[PDB]
Amino acid sequence: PKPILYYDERSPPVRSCLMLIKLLDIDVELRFVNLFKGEQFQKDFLALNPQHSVPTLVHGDLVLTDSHAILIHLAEKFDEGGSLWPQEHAERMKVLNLLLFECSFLFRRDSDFMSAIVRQGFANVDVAHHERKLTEAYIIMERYLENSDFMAGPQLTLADLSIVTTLSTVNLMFPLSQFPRLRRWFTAMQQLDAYEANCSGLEKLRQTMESVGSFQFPSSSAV
Amino acid sequence: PKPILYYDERSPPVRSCLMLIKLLDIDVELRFVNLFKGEQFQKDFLALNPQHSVPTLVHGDLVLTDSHAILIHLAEKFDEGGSLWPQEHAERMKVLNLLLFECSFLFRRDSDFMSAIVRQGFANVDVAHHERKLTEAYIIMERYLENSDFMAGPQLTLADLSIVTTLSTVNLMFPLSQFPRLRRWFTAMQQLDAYEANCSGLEKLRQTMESVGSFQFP
Ligand SMILES: COc1cccc(/C(C)=N/C(C)(C)N[C@H](SC[C@H](NC(=O)CC[C@H](N)C(=O)O)C(=O)NCC(=O)O)c2cc(Br)ccc2O)c1
Ligand SMILES: COc1cccc(/C(C)=N/C(C)(C)N[C@H](SC[C@H](NC(=O)CC[C@H](N)C(=O)O)C(=O)NCC(=O)O)c2cc(Br)ccc2O)c1
Repeated sequence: PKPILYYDERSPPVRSCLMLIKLLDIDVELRFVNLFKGEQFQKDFLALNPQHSVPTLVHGDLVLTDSHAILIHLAEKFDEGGSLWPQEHAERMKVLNLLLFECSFLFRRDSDFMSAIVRQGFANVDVAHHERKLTEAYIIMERYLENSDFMAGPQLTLADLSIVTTLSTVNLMFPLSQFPRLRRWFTAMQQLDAYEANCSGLEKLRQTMESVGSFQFPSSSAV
Repeated sequence: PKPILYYDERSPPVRSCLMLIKLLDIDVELRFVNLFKGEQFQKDFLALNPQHSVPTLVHGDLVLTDSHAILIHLAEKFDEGGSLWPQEHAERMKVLNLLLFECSFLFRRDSDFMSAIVRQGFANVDVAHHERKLTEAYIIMERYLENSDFMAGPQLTLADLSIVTTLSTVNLMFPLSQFPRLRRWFTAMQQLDAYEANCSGLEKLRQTMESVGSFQFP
């Protein structure tokens, strides 16, 4: 059975999976769940994923409800012995470590900021607070890129796919001027053919956020 | 060489690693990082882990900065052929999925609640809001337990070790009376010899929290 991805491309974790699907030319059925319309709370989708989150992958009997598991699963099944999810144990653990950084730190903080915008309105959000928290993530990624060419090593891995989508979303608001490593890496990610899978959903998220939060992102920020 | 675990046993993710270490009899060198005194911001430790978080594992040249990676790494190196980290791909993905639920949902929401107690003060916390967020996590785990005795299937896996420590920390504040599968599971987890590794740090956190928060857990 061919994988089924429940998705809203405005979601950075969704876009990470879309990038991997494009990069590996995986044939996957797409099923749209409109998060703006609360379609993730439809009875059928909650029964499938009680966390009411996208991406959700159904591949045969396997139901994955987190992008980082989806990325790893798809790499193991369609990039057998590949380098995106490296064979050597220490290299693989480094990728896993940064995938969890995306869960625990980067996405958590960007999610906190974006949800404040919609619940409070942009003009009411404590931007300085979220700028500090998210600049802290910039600093950490800059430190990783100071010791490594890509996020998890010399070479493109799942960690870059996971991180770049959320990065590009943070960078809608907060400029990367003071982070030369992260600018260089981001530019390199944007040269990848697979980055087209991030472009469209990022722009749709921008259009949605500027309507719901009623504001305009600083256009100069985005790389 | 021997793995080194930087730790503060008040941390639920730390206790998950401590439980695995006891379950697998892993010889590790423990190094205490006092989070209450901000030692995670010490220059040498930030250099090691820019996320300034525990648990952090140093095993040779490998530096792991997240409990879920540490659990997987330790299982792979010290429990090859075990049931905690299943070799079969579908079973392994199901464990991984629940480890990420712990990062993405359970711990995130408990962290939000716990940080609000020490920031605003317990008397100033929107208890109802966090009770709603954390009860939702209870509901989800109750559903995960519908078909199985453990979170990821019929046998104990890394998902149970990761989740039980945060759950016991949530359970300081919200009982499991309404969730029969979850209460059954939590009680079964407490019968494990390895659960002793969770006892000390949970109580140390309770004492620290009841002191800074100026309240009592029921
Ligand atoms: C208050 O609600 C809200 C409004 C606007 C934006 C957000 C928000 C958190 N936005 C961000 C930018 C982070 N994008 C989210 S991504 C979609 C959510 N997916 C996950 O949380 C999966 C995480 C998991 N660890 C993984 O890696 O897969 C999601 O599905 N939310 C649905 C839900 O929780 O009910 C986002 C975008 C949109 Br257009 C709408 C909602 C979002 O949360 C939050
Ligand atoms: C800030 O003061 C304070 C006092 C008491 C309790 C908290 C608090 C928010 N506590 C909770 C219960 C959430 N426990 C944290 S756990 C330790 C932290 N580790 C991680 O966040 C790792 C998550 C990662 N995904 C993983 O799985 O490994 C931590 O290291 N924080 C340090 C930091 O961010 O600088 C906690 C406990 C204590 Br005793 C103190 C601080 C905490 O955040 C907060």
